Amino acid sequence: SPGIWQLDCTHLEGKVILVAVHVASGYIEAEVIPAETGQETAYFLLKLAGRWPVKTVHTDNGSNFTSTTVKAACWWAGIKQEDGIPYNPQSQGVIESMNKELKKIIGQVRDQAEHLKTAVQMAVFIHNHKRKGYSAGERIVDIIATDIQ
Amino acid sequence: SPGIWQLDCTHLEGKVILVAVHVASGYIEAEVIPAETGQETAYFLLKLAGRWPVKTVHTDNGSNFTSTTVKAACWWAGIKQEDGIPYNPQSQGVIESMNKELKKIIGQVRDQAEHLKTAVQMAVFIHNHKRKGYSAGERIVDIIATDIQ
Ligand SMILES: O=C(O)c1c(CN2C(=O)Cc3cc(Cl)ccc32)ccc2c1OCO2
Ligand SMILES: O=C(O)c1c(CN2C(=O)Cc3cc(Cl)ccc32)ccc2c1OCO2
Repeated sequence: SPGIWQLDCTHLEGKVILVAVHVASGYIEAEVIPAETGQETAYFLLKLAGRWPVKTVHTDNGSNFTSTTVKAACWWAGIKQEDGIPYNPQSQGVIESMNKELKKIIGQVRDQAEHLKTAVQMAVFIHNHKRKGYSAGERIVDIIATDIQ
Repeated sequence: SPGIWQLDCTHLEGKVILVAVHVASGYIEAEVIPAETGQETAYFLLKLAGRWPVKTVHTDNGSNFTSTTVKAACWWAGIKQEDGIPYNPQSQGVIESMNKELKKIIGQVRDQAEHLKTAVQMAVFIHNHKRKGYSAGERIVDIIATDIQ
């Protein structure tokens, strides 16, 4: 549980936003790239695994699941790369609802930034700190600290 | 002290590596940029504060301390921006020692990547996972979890 993350790719302003969700907490990290490629996804995963103890990643599609560059980065970082098939059907809708909510947050900040990448990182900040009771940033730290102890 | 970070800028291959250290744990996040401007520093800080509960940052020099763009991002993200003056003189040397160790790690992986940015993220991964006994990634999570609770 503590080490499982889900990759998700969504589109806005002709660009791609790559998102990693920590499944147990809903904490996210995201980046803007011009298009999804194996190389961009592999670099994103290397960044993520240097920051949090990433044991398993459910990939967002079969191209990233197949990608030799993505498999190389998973090997390097000690990540088990898995498929992202919603064997649990509530999962299509949950990723749908996350993208919808992100895009909403991005729309609420979009005027405070010239470049979409800034607005996405403002949205990551707002999402991770939202209490709506703990925030996602609090939950992930509690989860992993409980795991270590 | 769970929320205090130190910014550090170091040079390699004609490029600049921007580093944030979480002072109590030694955990780091880093990025490669072509040069250290207010805009780049401000974006780096927005990224960092969306990911960890960053309360105070000791800026790495007076240009970033003065920068209106950096002060805008610290305002937006709820960060107290401070100077990075080593009132406690063991601080020049500790920052020095960190850069030298990062650069050593980078040299140990530099052949496994074409682009410096990949090697720096490999170095972040190896630094944060190194056991020293807990790693820096473990220390930071235990510190912040103890603080939440
Ligand atoms: O509101 C949401 O649906 C949401 C979520 C929901 N979320 C969780 O809490 C757990 C989880 C697992 C997965 Cl696999 C996907 C989304 C989520 C996460 C991140 C977000 C969200 O909105 C923006 O960022
Ligand atoms: O070994 C080091 O000197 C080192 C450190 C040392 N470090 C700590 O453990 C606490 C700390 C506070 C500060 Cl303000 C700077 C460096 C460190 C941190 C990050 C690193 C390091 O090497 C690479 O990344």
